[PDB]
Amino acid sequence: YRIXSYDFXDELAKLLRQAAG
Amino acid sequence: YRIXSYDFXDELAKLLRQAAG
Amino acid sequence: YRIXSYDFXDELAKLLRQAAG
Amino acid sequence: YRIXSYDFXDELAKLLRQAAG
Repeated sequence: YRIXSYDFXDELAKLLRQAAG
Repeated sequence: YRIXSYDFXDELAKLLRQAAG
Repeated sequence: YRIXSYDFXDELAKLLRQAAG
Repeated sequence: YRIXSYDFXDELAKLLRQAAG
């Protein structure tokens, strides 16, 4: 789920992780 | 939209922004 | 924030509200 | 990635996937 060269999918996965400790 | 002190709503907003320039 | 036919901003906002309700 | 009984993780994954095809 990239948006041009931004790794959107991965950044959201990382946000979910960090939000959960 | 928070999980304890983490502002999940704002962090998600910041990603949508960062992914959009 | 659009992806084709999706108002991605609004679809995300829906999931936030569905979950927090 | 749950909020109570709501599987946020999975509903997000489904949204991304469906909006990409």
